[PDB]
Amino acid sequence: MEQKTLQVEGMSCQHCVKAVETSVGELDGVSAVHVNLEAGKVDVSFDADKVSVKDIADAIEDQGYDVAK
Amino acid sequence: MEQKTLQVEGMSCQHCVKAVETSVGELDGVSAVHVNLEAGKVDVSFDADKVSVKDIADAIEDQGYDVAK
Amino acid sequence: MEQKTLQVEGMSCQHCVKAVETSVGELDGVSAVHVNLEAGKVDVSFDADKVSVKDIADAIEDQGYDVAK
Ligand SMILES: [Cu+]
Ligand SMILES: [Cu+]
Ligand SMILES: [Cu+]
Repeated sequence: MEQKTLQVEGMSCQHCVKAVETSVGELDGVSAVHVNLEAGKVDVSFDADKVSVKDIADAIEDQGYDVAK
Repeated sequence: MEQKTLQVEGMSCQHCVKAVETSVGELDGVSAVHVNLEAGKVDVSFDADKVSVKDIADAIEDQGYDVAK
Repeated sequence: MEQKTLQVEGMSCQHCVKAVETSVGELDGVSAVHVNLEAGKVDVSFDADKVSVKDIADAIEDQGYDVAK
């Protein structure tokens, strides 16, 4: 169970950020996630054996935002 | 039939504000509502016998914004 | 096949702009469109015989943004 601060560009709407939190949440592995709209940050916590950042990032880019690598 | 200027924080998108206007609109009581994205204001008008601010606020917070009390 | 820079006000969310690109895209005539969120611009390219700016604008205003005439 790790905790990471993904750097995210492009998030600007409090309503739409709700969907970020929701899709990264529906990922097995994901024990929690909280989107910090103003820091462009998606601090996440999870089971590193059950999901990867790659998916998580992938689930973040499918909303259309940019995950810094 | 009253007219109130709800103070709202978090609204930033012209497209998403459309949904605010729409859900507070579908509330029985609600004779009209207009969202002022730049003043963070949801001036509403309604039948005070047929719906409360509480719901209205509630319908605004379900979009994810913050109704000042 | 023309290429136009529609001036657009109101676009602010990278996620929601995705829907702009998508609906103007589903228009017969439309060979491409790219939304420039920061310039408030919707540079489009199309077959002038198969769709008009009017629709395109119309498809942009249905998202709730303002097409400068
Ligand atoms: Cu939004
Ligand atoms: Cu939006
Ligand atoms: Cu959005």
